[PDB]
This record gives sequence, structure tokens and C-alpha cells, in this order.
Amino acid sequence: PHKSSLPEGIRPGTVLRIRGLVPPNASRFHVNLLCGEEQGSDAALHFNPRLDTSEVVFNSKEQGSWGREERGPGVPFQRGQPFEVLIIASDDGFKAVVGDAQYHHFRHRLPLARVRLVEVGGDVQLDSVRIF
Amino acid sequence: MSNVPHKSSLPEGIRPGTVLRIRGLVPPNASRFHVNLLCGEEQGSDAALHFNPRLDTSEVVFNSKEQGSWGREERGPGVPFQRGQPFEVLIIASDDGFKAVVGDAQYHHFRHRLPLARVRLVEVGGDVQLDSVRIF
Ligand SMILES: OC[C@H]1O[C@@H](S[C@@H]2O[C@H](CO)[C@H](O)[C@H](n3cc(-c4cccc(F)c4)nn3)[C@H]2O)[C@H](O)[C@@H](n2cc(-c3cccc(F)c3)nn2)[C@H]1O
Repeated sequence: PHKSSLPEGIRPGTVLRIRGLVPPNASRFHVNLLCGEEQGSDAALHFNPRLDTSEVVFNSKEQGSWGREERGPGVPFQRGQPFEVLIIASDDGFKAVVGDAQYHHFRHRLPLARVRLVEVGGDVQLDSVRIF
Repeated sequence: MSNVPHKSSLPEGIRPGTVLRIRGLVPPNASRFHVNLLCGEEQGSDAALHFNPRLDTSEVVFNSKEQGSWGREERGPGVPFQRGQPFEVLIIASDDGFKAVVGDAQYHHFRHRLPLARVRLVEVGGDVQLDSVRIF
């Protein structure tokens, strides 16, 4: 599970670029925006491609409890294939970009200013995480 | 074949947290090309951002145009573009300005001079062969 601290926190205009490879046998993987380095910290954003059930789940976690799932059938990832994801913080939410198209817009639940790090876990080969 | 340009409207304008992703090739004998964030489709439209890699003079110029008049030019550090080489540029809008990212590295920050809400059009032209222009 990769972790990268956000160099100047996050505001509208912060961009995370995540390049990686989905393993041939992958079940799921996730990208989290967390509000602290301690285990169980609140997640302002949880981006969760599920290859074994062909869906994507978006959610947040507050006080060890998950929120309302923003989910849907289909997944813009394929086992064995490389990807490039953008997570873009906007004034009213996070835009999740996969490949050449915005896949979802996740409206803010937690205060944007509380986000401290990015976590990448689950079944994924991470090539790079860049923060612009 | 020809240079391949781009024009696309931004009906809802752009807001803080918008990414313009531009991928393309600078052709062998390129002089210069541009990326413009314009306020309308009229010729000579005001420009919130004029981003102008000049291969011929080895500079990258940033400017605005307001009420028909150009602002003071800003110049980035060196030229992260080469004739015969492909590139990727991100133009990222924030509350405070535009960040230009070129090939994996932060390149320049251009503070807003015009209100971001006025932007309604993106045009890419000049000596460039565009792979893709995407706005997120
Ligand atoms: O929200 C995000 C969270 O989701 C749950 S699974 C979730 O749990 C619920 C239980 O009440 C529901 O069963 C829910 N659900 C609704 C439907 C449904 C409802 C209606 C219609 C229809 F079609 C289908 N199907 N399933 C599940 O998605 C994951 O465990 C969790 N997570 C994963 C990890 C994790 C961390 C590290 C490594 C790792 F492998 C996993 N750490 N937290 C996190 O990703």
C-alpha cells in the first residue's frame, strides 16, 4: 500500500496523477485521500475499481464508518492493462479521470482542507504518483 | 499532412480545479504554437491565458489580452519543447491562476489577470500536430 503526503495540502486545482498496471488476477484496488497518517483516519475520497464484480465504488469514511456509496456497473480498467488516473480537486468535488474521459465527479463530503495524504492499495502495480 | 489545431467551447466556462490536457508533436521545422483561453468566438477575443512556446526564439511566453490590449509577458524557465519531439502539457486552473505542467514537471504558474468565469473557449494553433485536447 503506497502512501504519499500532500506537499501543500489540497485546494481546488490540486491534481494527482496515478499511473499503474492492473495485475492479471486483480480483484480490486483503491485510491484513498486520507485526513491523517494514523490507521483508520477519515477518507475524504475512496476510489475503488472492482474488477471481480465489474463495478466502481466511490465513498468516504468518517469516524471509522463508510458513507453512502456512489456506485455503478462497469469499470474503466482491465486486468493485465496499464492505466492513467487523474484525481482533480475542484471547488465542489473531486473529478475522477480515467484514460481520456472524466469517469465521475464526487461531490465533497469532508472538508477539502482536512486531506493530508494519498494512499494507493489493493491489487495494483503502481508505476508513479505525481502531485501537481 | 497539415498542422492539426483545435477549437472547443466551454459552455459552463471553467472553474478552479479544471485540467486542460494537451498532447501532440512539435513538427521538425516548427516556429511556434499557442494555447489560448479565450472569452468568446469573436476574432481578437480577450485572452485569460495565451501560452506560446516559441521554438524559433527558444522561449515560452505567457500573456493575457484584455480590452484588445496585451498584458506584460511572463517567460517560463527555458523551453521544455523540441522540434521533432512529442509533448504533454497540463494547463491547470486554480483559484489563484494557471499552473503549466510540461512532461512530468511543474513548469510555470501564471496568476489570473482576467476573472476565470469569463473563459468560454480553448483554441490550440500554430506549428503543432495535436494528438489530443481534453478538458476535465
Ligand atoms: O464503500 C466503500 C467500502 O465498501 C466495502 S464493501 C461494501 O460493504 C457494504 C456492507 O454493508 C455493502 O455490502 C456494499 N454493497 C452494496 C451492494 C449493492 C447494493 C445494491 C445493489 C447492488 F447491485 C449492489 N453490493 N455491495 C459493499 O460495496 C469495502 O469492504 C470497503 N473497504 C475495502 C477495504 C480494503 C482495504 C485494504 C485492502 C483491501 F483488499 C480492501 N477497506 N474498506 C470499502 O471499499
